[PDB]
Amino acid sequence: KVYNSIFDQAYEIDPIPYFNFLRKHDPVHYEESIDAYFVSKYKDVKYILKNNDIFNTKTLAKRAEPVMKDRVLAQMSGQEHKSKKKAILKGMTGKYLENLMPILEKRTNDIINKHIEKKEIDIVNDFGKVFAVQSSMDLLGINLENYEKIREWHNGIAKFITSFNLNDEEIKYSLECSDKLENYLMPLIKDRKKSTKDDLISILLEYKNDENSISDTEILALSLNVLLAATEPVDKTLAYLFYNLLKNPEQFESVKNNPKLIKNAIIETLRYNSPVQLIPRQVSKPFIFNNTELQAGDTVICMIGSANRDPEAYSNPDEFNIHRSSDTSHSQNLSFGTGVHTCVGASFSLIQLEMVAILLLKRLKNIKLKTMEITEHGIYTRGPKSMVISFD
Ligand code: HEM
Ligand SMILES: NCc1c[nH]c2ccccc12
Repeated sequence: KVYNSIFDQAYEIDPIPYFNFLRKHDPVHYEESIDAYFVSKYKDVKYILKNNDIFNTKTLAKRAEPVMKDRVLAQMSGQEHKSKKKAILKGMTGKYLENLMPILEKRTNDIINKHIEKKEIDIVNDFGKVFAVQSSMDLLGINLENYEKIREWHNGIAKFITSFNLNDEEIKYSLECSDKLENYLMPLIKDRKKSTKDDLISILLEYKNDENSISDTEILALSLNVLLAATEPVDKTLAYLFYNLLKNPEQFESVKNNPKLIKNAIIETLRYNSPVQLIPRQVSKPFIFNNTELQAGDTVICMIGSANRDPEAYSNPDEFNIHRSSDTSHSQNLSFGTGVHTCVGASFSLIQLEMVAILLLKRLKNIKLKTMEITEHGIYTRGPKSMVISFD
């Protein structure tokens, strides 16, 4: 019946031809392996994400507590979701952001100083993976002495959230990582409950729902939520950013001449190489897109990368171009989602990524690409295996 499958080996190598096929010939495409429909068009993805009543977040909550231990932001709605989401945003805004940024500069320069004498650096494996988890740890308030293990346990935890058909051995490891993470963080939450600091964990401890505070296991669940949410996409976007710029020397030069263009470059990178590729939702009642019928309980998976390359939303969608003027040839990209559950860390991510990119451009002179062709891996979250640059 249908022979093009998201789970073909060719898809993870290069999904762009699949994007083009699905939008034209099967915009709501059923995959029997996971009993879910994949949605490829910008307009349908946007409709799904903007109608939380019809397409809810019960899918995410399921295979998540096994590793989260309690309820995460996605499983919340109404005034609870708004209030707790505002609490988390408090940890990356106001005075917390003023204090956090100089620390992230320190993290960045410490990594640069570690590699500068070698005259090359892997933006993925030398910088991205290390900075991403340390930034998240600074945001939360976890001291960096054990960032090595924190990263290890995060990866096993993320693998569970971002995988579809994990075997019994893989499931048990991800669960062990979740327990090790919980063993490390509970004492920390106990300490900060006694002596508060200026970090996200302390914020969660001080939050007040009338006169009831978030229990210690829900603070950990939300802490793990933030650790996972903030770490994974940073590595990939940084690597994609410098790759696309170096693959387009002209645009790389424009960013050097007008450093203000770096924000536009990050946004175009998030559209072009969307690091979060899939957003699942659960259908709450009968519904039809084109002539594909959905039933209550069905699962739809928004294809963020496909939607951001939809020719109905962007002209020349498959070309990297930082000069895209929003003034249909341009639309707001879906890299941070949209609607009720849009990424709480969107503004922070843009600020943090611009900080890092500017510093890399300032300290690394005459950057030259060494990884002339990247190999990308992952279908749920996606990024290059390696992205090496050389410099003076
Ligand atoms: C380039 C970096 C990032 C990208 C591309 C990204 C992407 C996304 C996307 C697409 C969603 C929507 C998920 C859904 O609708 O089910 C989301 C949600 C979320 N993100 Fe991010 N994110 C990034 C960075 C961060 C950071 C730094 C944080 C720090 C806390 C964060 C925390 C969250 C949270 C808590 C949610 C859940 C929002 C809710 O349920 O209301 N993300 N993110
Ligand atoms: N906040 C980014 C984000 C959205 N969905 C995810 C799934 C796994 C890891 C990170 C993410």
